[PDB]
Amino acid sequence: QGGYGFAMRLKRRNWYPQAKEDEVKLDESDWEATGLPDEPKELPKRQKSVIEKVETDSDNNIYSSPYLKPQPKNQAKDYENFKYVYSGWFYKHAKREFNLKVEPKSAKNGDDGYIFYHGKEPSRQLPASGKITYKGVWHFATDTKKGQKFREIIQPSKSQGDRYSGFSGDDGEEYSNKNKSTLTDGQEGYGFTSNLEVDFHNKKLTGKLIRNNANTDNNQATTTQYYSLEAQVTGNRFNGKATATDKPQQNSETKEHPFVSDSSSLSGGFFGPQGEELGFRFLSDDQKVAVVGSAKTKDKKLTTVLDAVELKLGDKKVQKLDNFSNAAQLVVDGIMIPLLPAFTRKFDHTPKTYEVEVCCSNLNYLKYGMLTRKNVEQSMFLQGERTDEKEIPSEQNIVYRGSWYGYIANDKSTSWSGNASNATSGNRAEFTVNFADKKITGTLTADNRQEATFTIDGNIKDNGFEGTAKTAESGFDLDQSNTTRTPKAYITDAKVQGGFYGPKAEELGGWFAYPGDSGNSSATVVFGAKRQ
Repeated sequence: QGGYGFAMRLKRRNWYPQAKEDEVKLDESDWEATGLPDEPKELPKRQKSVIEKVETDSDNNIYSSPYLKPQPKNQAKDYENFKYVYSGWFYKHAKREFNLKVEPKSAKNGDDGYIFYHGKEPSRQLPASGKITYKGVWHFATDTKKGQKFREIIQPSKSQGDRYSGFSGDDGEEYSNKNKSTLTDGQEGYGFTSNLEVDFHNKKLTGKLIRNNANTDNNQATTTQYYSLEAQVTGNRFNGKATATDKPQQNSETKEHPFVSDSSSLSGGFFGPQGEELGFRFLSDDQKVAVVGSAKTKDKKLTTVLDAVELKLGDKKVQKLDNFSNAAQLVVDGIMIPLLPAFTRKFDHTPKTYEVEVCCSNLNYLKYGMLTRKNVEQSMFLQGERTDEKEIPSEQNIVYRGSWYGYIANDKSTSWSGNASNATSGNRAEFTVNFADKKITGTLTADNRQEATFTIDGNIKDNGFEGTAKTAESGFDLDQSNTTRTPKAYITDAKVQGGFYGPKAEELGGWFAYPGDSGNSSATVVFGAKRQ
């Protein structure tokens, strides 16, 4: 799926009879994108505005989860103070609606708001191995029918579950230990919280969505687990299944809560430097419960999983784009640009005017090319999903053929820029990689030239490569028709960086910018190649 964050709208049923709404189910269709948050403690900007426009009556304050920053607690105890992700809810008590002039006669009562999670900086690298505890908080919101859930939202006074949704933050709901000041002694923390484990070695995620209990009455508990979570990590995203712990076993009985159905659409992602924070969400297949949450690591050997760079024409510093382990989706300035509906295509996307040329059609896990935005700024990009560190082959001599985008100037003279090509004469690249010897060798060759424009030599490390890039010792030469002493691009040791991409390193890609962080040569290039 991909995304910075997601939110869902509280429902409110037309409880007026005759009309007989009787049931308002949730829907995948109801998930809304949050957009990039500038400060993740703040509310989702787009949807906090939908609420302010709500109208309103009597009370007009917007209530939100404790940790948020527009005396209850909602914490996993040493998991703690997030920096990159937040999940939660916010609401205001909405005006009752009543209308006998409209068909089919409407009546509505109760809170209105959102549950949401959002995040900054989708993770670029993760740990190579080990099992790491992530602990956080979570939040739910139910459909509306005929009520009710005595077990976690107090006395259906306002008809929580019936007239409106009822949710992690209803007034309204006091069986969690959120107002108590001492820890349950069965621990975890305050409120509805989560206990996830991430197995980076096996790319597996598991854990539990518990509730820390106000008291030890009933025949329960200290802690009451409502969900187990299983997910397979795929890049910096995870996907999978949420299992409902306390299901009505005999089917000839209903439970006093809504957490009675499994979910096959748990979705989430890591955020921060090493994916040391996550954010996730699901919708149960009965379409009755919706959940979001986030998780951390405390406070008191890495592997990079993707490459996403922006090469400013013509700048010394490479920029890092955000990406969701989707090469076919380009993430710039919080906007999402699909690189699909023949070799390279060029198109205009206006969400303030983006012109992109993207290569290539013969690539699936790597995409690169030309990025120009108006309002006229020009740059290059390369995005790719790295092959797993354990999946890079060990066989000597493997050959890759592809193409490149280039820009080469002399500051005294003129400039040459070439686009990517599958033409026999057009821009073109070739590589010879030797795993085990851990070497990469290749050539970049400008359109309608014969000599190699760039020779490339570096070293394979894990799923990436790092090396040098140099023009012919006789220099590059910028406008061939000019048959005199003029130009003359001299690129010495340009720093090239790259990685291998997808299933078993079937694609590779690199970029370099010269000079990087008393000469007049300048270069900015990205290239991709596919295994032959």
